[PDB]
Amino acid sequence: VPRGSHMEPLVTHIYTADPSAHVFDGKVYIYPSHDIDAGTPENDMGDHFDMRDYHVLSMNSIPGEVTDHGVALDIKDIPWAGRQLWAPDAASKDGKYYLYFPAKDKEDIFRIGVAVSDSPAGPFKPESEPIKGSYSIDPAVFKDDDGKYYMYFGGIWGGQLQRWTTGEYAGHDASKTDLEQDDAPAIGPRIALMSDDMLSFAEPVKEISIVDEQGNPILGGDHDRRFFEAAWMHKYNGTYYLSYSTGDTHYIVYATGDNPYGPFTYRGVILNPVIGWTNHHSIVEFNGKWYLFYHDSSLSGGKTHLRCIKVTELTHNADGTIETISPYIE
Ligand SMILES: O[C@@H]1[C@@H](O)[C@H](O[C@@H]2CO[C@@H](O)[C@H](O)[C@H]2O)OC[C@H]1O
Ligand SMILES: O[C@@H]1[C@@H](O)[C@H](O[C@@H]2CO[C@@H](O)[C@H](O)[C@H]2O)OC[C@H]1O
Ligand SMILES: O[C@@H]1[C@@H](O)[C@H](O[C@@H]2CO[C@@H](O)[C@H](O)[C@H]2O)OC[C@H]1O
Ligand code: NA
Ligand code: NA
Repeated sequence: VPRGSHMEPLVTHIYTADPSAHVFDGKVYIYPSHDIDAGTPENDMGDHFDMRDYHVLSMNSIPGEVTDHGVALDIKDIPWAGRQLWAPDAASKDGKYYLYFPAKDKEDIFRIGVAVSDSPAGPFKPESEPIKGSYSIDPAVFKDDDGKYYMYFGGIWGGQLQRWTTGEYAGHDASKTDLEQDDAPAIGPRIALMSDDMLSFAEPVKEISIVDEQGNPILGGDHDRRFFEAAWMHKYNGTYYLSYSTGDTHYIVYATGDNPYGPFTYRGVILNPVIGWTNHHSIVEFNGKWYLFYHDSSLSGGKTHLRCIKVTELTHNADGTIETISPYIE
């Protein structure tokens, strides 16, 4: 049956989260997390998010029938990964498809790996080791108009980004949150140009600067605006849009810049808070319309770790601003 007409759950037979949407072969492919009711301890490091595999979803139209393509990748088959298959993304280059995924290695350190397929629907064969120089979570691999591909990544708190300031992991007794200096600039997400073969980074990883409207860095104490997780990049009318989740304040917000590396100037809210703690999205153009894919905990009766993906239309104004979406109004 067709789904996606009035902000209803796109699928109900499994729990789904963290929708990363792409247009491949004239269809929308969605690369979400597959939530399961593991019953694992709940805490601020996110041990209750104990996902173990990915299912790729696809739609030929919006609204439209959603196809579940089965298990595309299983943690038991990723040699380096021990637990927690968190939010993935995909990219397409030269007839191959690449699935990028965060997971904990055997030392309990989040890394980002790649798995390869001949189809956007998978299944995917993981590389035996994670990407060299990767760390933390939430990859978004963005193909720019010039054919260059960039990975945006990172997440604080349970995502461990705050433990990577020196190029070495600070350790399991290091900060559980951020820099713990609220008057310093907040931690920014990470970016690296991808290698030609899509399996590695082509440069040393860089940090993205996010500034306010006056050009001042967004500060660590500014939880309404500072980066938490779920970086996403899209382009509209020559402007680069960095959007992300603010975590403990539950917003998707956005900031604009003139190139992939920024700096990005904070503009406003994309999506107000949803049912459940997390908020995670993607923004994609399909048949000349822009869509915001997102999730909430509505299907599970409000359980933060059992989510369902949803979609709605997103409106850019010609001046580059985006209309804020409130999830439960229309
Ligand atoms: O110190 C403990 C770690 O050993 C544990 O890390 C897990 C070990 O098993 C691996 O298969 C997993 O990838 C890894 O996360 O995490 C908890 C910590 O107390
Ligand atoms: O890494 C992130 C975790 O740090 C985050 O943990 C949340 C922190 O606030 C608590 O009130 C929530 O219960 C807990 O889920 O969860 C998301 C994860 O990506
Ligand atoms: O147009 C206005 C901006 O000038 C304003 O910028 C704020 C100025 O004070 C700083 O401390 C803030 O960080 C910065 O956002 O933002 C609101 C807007 O109406
Ligand atoms: Na993302
Ligand atoms: Na707004």
